[PDB]
Amino acid sequence: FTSKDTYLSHFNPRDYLEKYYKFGSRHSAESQILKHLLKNLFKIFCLDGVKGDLLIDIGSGPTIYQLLSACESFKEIVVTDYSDQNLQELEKWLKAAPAAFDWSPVVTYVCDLEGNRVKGPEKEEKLRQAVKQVLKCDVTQSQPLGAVPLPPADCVLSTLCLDAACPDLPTYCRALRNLGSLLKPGGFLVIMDALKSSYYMIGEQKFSSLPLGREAVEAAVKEAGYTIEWFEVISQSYSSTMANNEGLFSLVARKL
Ligand SMILES: Nc1ncnc2c1ncn2[C@@H]1O[C@H](CSCC[C@H](N)C(=O)O)[C@@H](O)[C@H]1O
Ligand SMILES: COC1=CC=C(C(N)=O)CN1C
Repeated sequence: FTSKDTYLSHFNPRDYLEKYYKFGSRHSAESQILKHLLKNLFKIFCLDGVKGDLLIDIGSGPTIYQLLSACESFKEIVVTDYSDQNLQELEKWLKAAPAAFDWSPVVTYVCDLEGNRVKGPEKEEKLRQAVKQVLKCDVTQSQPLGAVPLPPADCVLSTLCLDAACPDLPTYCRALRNLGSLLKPGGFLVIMDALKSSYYMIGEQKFSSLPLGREAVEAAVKEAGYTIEWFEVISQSYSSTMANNEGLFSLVARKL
């Protein structure tokens, strides 16, 4: 199983962004999943009462799409990944560097969903002001953020991170409990991940994935001390050359 250090030395942020998040008009599997991720988040953060002062995004990678709806609903976002190369790609964008990945076709899509109340430039600006800290995280540690002191969070969001970081169910469950330690009682956990997936590809590089179904996922969440508010399974897969998943899931849970 892909160890922590394989992420340090072989996860190329740029390549990853190119292969999954380019969001072209050709209706490929990777674009379809992205559309569904965005609609989920929109529905979670805008249409439901999922709001508060602080959101901690766990395993952001070099991607910022997952925070476009969330910035409307949280005054402060803290982003975290285990890999500095990913935090640097993400900082390129937060500092609006001309060499940052083009997110604009994704930014326009999220503006659409919310009835174009805001223009692109203002959607982007709002997110940049929401992101207060960019931190090293490690879901396997019982203090995932290590030394860094944060107040209790209103929400923890993790997208396609947990299947990647955890080699087994004990580890997956402990991670969820580890993540729980950053949460207010009654606070929100939001996860979306691949179903029954044992690998994903970035260019030439293969990356291990923990293949779990809806039953294991849900049981691991409940066991970790969460109460499941809702849970959704979708059939849509990645391209067969890219991952071997049967689908994806979303859940919103509350801490006890
Ligand atoms: N032990 C660990 N703790 C925290 N993050 C980890 C981790 N092991 C792997 N990761 C991170 O999990 C991420 C999976 S790539 C997914 C990134 C992003 N959320 C997206 O939706 O595209 C990688 O960025 C990697 O750094
Ligand atoms: C597009 O990014 C991802 C796709 C599929 C993954 C999986 N575990 O199947 C993980 N992952 C990070």
